[PDB]
Amino acid sequence: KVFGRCELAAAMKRHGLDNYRGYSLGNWVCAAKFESNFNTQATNRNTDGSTDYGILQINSRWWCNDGRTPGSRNLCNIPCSALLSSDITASVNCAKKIVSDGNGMNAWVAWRNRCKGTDVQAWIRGCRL
Ligand code: NA
Repeated sequence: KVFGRCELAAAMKRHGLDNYRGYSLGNWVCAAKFESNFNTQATNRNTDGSTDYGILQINSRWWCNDGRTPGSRNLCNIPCSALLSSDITASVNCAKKIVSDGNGMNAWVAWRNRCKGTDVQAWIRGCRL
């Protein structure tokens, strides 16, 4: 599913991301846009053989199991497919673990290079939240 901006903001808010580990909701919307263009079905392979999955491009070397990333972990205890769902639950729950891990949102490269330090409230402007 390809979310609207406002529609994903609202889903993220319902699943408890707003101000999660101190990251306001616009952070999370901005990272979804630049990671996946709001597309729950985005995948992208990496040079290391791992793949990034779903709306927040979560990586198979550490976080989910895809059966084709040797030696990798599965810290979110889930199949990487389960992150491509129209229901964002699994993606949020796993993102909460990632943002906990020490590096905050810097885990997400496109957050760091396209959202950090910018006017991220813009991403929720106009939204009935
Ligand atoms: Na894995």
